[PDB]
Amino acid sequence: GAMTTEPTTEEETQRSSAKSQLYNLCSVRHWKAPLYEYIAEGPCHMKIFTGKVTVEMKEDSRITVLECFGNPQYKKKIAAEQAAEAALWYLKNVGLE
Repeated sequence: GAMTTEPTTEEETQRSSAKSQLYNLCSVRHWKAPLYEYIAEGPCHMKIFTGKVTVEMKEDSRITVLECFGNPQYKKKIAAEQAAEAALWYLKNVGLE
C-alpha cells in the first residue's frame, strides 16, 4: 500500500470562499458534497452567467434535494459563490439549526 501527507491547500480554500464553506458544512452534517454547474448566455462582451449548486440530503425516512443559484450574478466565479451562500442559508434552516 501507500500514503502521503494531505496538503493544506490554503490558497484553494481562500479562492473557493463560500464554495468551501458549503463543502465543509455538508461534510460535517453527512450531506452529499455540493455539485456545481453554470449557464451562460448573451454576447461574448456581455456574457451573463448563472451559477447553480445542488446539495442532496437524506433523512431517516425521507429524501430531499436543495438547489440554489446566484440570481444577482456579476461574474461566473461570483455567481457560483453566491449560489453557495444561498445554499448555506437554506441548509441552516433545513437542518433546523
